[PDB]
Amino acid sequence: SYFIFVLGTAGSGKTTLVKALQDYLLNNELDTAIINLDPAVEVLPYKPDIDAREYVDVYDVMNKYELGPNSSLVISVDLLLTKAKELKEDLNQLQANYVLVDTPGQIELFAYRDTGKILSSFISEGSKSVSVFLFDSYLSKDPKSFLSLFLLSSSIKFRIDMPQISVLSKVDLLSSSELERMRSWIEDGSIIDELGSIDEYSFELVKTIVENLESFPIPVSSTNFSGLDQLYAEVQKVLA
Amino acid sequence: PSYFIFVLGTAGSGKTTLVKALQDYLLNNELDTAIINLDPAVEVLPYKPDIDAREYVDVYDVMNKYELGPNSSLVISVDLLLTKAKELKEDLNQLQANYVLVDTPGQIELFAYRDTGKILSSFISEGSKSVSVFLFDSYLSKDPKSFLSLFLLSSSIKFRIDMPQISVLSKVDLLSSSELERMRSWIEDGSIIDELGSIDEYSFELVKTIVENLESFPIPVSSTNFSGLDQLYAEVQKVLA
Ligand SMILES: Nc1nc2c(ncn2[C@@H]2O[C@H](COP(=O)(O)OP(=O)(O)O)[C@@H](O)[C@H]2O)c(=O)[nH]1
Ligand SMILES: Nc1nc2c(ncn2[C@@H]2O[C@H](COP(=O)(O)OP(=O)(O)O)[C@@H](O)[C@H]2O)c(=O)[nH]1
Ligand SMILES: [Mg+2]
Ligand SMILES: [Mg+2]
Repeated sequence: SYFIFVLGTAGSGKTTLVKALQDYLLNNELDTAIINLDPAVEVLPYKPDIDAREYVDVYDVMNKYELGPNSSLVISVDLLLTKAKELKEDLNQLQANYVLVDTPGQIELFAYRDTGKILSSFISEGSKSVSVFLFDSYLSKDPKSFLSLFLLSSSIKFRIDMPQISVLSKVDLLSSSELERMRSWIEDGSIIDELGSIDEYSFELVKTIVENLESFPIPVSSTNFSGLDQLYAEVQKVLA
Repeated sequence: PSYFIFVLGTAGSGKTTLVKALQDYLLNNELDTAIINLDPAVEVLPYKPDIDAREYVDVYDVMNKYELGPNSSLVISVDLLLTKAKELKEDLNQLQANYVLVDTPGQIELFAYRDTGKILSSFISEGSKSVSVFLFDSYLSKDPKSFLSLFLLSSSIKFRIDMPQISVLSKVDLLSSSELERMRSWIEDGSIIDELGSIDEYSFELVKTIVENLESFPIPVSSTNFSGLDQLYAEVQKVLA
């Protein structure tokens, strides 16, 4: 069994990539299941084999405790730890070599809460796991926001202790010219010239990123169905 | 002379409680401070806000008007504050205070990594100096790897919210004196390198850059013990000068 964890900011394309990656993998004759760990997602574009909404009803939490949407979201994600026993039980009943794991919409509720570390380590126990972090192309158009995503993706890795592949998601929102500037920003280091006013600390952080980064984030577009061959190949290399 | 203090941090790291404690410290020193709450989904507030986002955007109205769930409604509700920005500054100018405490939404992601955050933060503090305060949750900081993840997160937020940022170690009453001293030596002396296990070269070079270039340890503050607020305000003043 192989576990692929899809991470990223809200609306960065996690859920859509899970459906698009599943279609690519099933088209290439690999049986993949999907676990949805978002107990508050309204509409899913795929058929999840395990649905967190079947374990924790965020609407039940709202009125049982008389809390608002924000508190209920935090409480609902935390309740997944109490339902982890059933989660791993339903894992063994699925027989697939690859398992895609869709995470809650807000990565903060997953990575920076103990539920994230425990659940991800508990369900991938005895299996190989890899995480995929989505760089929102819309956020990456600005060089400072682009660099903030690199620091964010590095932060998540320190919380979720598993290898992480970087993906530039929703890349169809970019022109060929926009990608070339973003590519040269990191591959050459020209983002230094277009960085505005920085403190020495943050400037030293950017220096470390550009000079020590091994590869650019994989440009993927779930709607154009592009980059999934590169993403799958990078997943394979990590899993070896 | 109006000063805006934006309080940031992970969910449950103590932003709202610190806003009350900071207001209490400033009022004890006879400094007229107002509070803006920008969280449209908070149930109970421990302070009395001069501007409340819940009076401009009703998150429950958004839920059934749009027929969406809590997650989507939260995102839309935070975004709707931009439609109410005209009214927002109108009620702000009615305040004459030297310090304006800004309480942000519970999830820092909904604020920092959404375009609403910078626009709101830049719009209401127009014509004034602003400083940001990022809360390091002490409970998360007990683990050396999670501690470092907070340093990378706080640095990421600074690249999104373009204003000076003061780092605070919040909820420090959850730590023993020994735990706090170990966390200080972890970063100030670099001994955290030894307590990192085996990590990739990229992450290791990032840790090195943090330890060797960090200017100061985060200010240990405890809102429940009402400690460290003298250090925070002094650092706020030094930045605002
Ligand atoms: N252009 C483009 N839009 C996308 C892509 N993937 C997702 N989206 C859109 O982005 C919005 C949010 O995506 P979603 O899958 O919900 O991201 P999530 O919240 O992280 O799970 C949806 O309305 C999608 O239509 C993509 O590859 N390209
Ligand atoms: N022990 C301790 N608990 C705190 C402190 N500040 C806040 N809390 C608790 O942390 C929880 C979340 O605090 P809150 O201010 O709402 O966090 P926020 O989401 O960032 O606004 C609350 O239950 C508080 O009681 C503190 O200084 N010490
Ligand atoms: Mg989703
Ligand atoms: Mg709060």
